[PDB]
Amino acid sequence: WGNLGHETVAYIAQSFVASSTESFCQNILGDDSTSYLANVATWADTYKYTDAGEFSKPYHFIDAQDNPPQSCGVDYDRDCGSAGCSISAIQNYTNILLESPNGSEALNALKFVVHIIGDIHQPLHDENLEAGGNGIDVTYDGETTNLHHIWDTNMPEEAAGGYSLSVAKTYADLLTERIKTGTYSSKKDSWTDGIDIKDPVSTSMIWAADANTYVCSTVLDDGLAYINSTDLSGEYYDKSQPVFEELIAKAGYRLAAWLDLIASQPS
Ligand SMILES: Nc1ncnc2c1ncn2[C@H]1C[C@H](O)[C@@H](COP(O)(O)=S)O1
Ligand SMILES: *[C@@H]1O[C@H](CO)[C@@H](O)[C@H](O)[C@H]1NC(C)=O
Ligand SMILES: *[C@@H]1O[C@H](CO)[C@@H](O)[C@H](O)[C@H]1NC(C)=O
Ligand SMILES: [Zn+2]
Ligand SMILES: [Zn+2]
Ligand SMILES: [Zn+2]
Repeated sequence: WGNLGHETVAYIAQSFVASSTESFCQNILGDDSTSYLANVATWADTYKYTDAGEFSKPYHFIDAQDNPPQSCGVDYDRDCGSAGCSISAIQNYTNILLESPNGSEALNALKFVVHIIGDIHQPLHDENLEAGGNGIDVTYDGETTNLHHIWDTNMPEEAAGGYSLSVAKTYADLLTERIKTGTYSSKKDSWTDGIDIKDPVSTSMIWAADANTYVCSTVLDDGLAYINSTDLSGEYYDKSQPVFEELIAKAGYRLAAWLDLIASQPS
């Protein structure tokens, strides 16, 4: 996601974590504000364009070597790659927080976890094709951009009605209410199925596999001829909106569950 998506995911997680988890995170971050997770949710997307953080560029993705929209699937060993991926990063940074939450690596580990659980839910962060669709130029609202960019940024900002932190917060609140009482309120009971703090790879692969299915069902189900030739801010946006909204909701809810587990400090 772009910044709005990440911040929204983070605010959703803040609505579901336990008070002790809240303290656990605020103390690591040095941030006692009511935006403590949202404030650090975009940090990894800066870090990756620094000399020191450049190594972490691949940690945003797992490049599923599938064939959408006919066939989707993601596999850890096939797809992660030798430079690491979202899944291997979740394992590493989770384990740092399990082993040494008060150590000097914990701050960045937590910033990564908040960010990367977000990214695992963006279907095109879970797809190899044309660099996650970055290579697929498209028209959106009369302007040239690319398919990746509209999923990260244009469509979520359009749905949220902007891009400020306060807009992310409002959006998060809308989605959080959908989880508590609204359209996701039955489904969500099964959103943490399979979660296992002792098996971060399996846990995050469930999430990524779930998200990757939408590459076939929604992102590319119209086919590339349609995608390459049609302004995607019309019916394509309309079809995409319920999907990215549910995925952002899943990401926030799962992020909260995972933070609760981390803060519980299992031996
Ligand atoms: N799934 C992906 N696999 C590989 N590279 C990707 C993927 N998604 C996007 N990219 C590339 C496109 C850009 O060069 C770069 C940064 O894209 P972002 O910052 O919009 S996430 O990563
Ligand atoms: C995190 O990853 C690094 C680099 O691969 C590795 O050396 C280290 O053992 C890992 N740390 C944890 C806590 O798993
Ligand atoms: C759509 O455009 C991409 C390049 O962005 C190209 O790889 C693909 O073949 C095109 N497909 C069609 C059907 O036009
Ligand atoms: Zn992102
Ligand atoms: Zn992206
Ligand atoms: Zn990212």
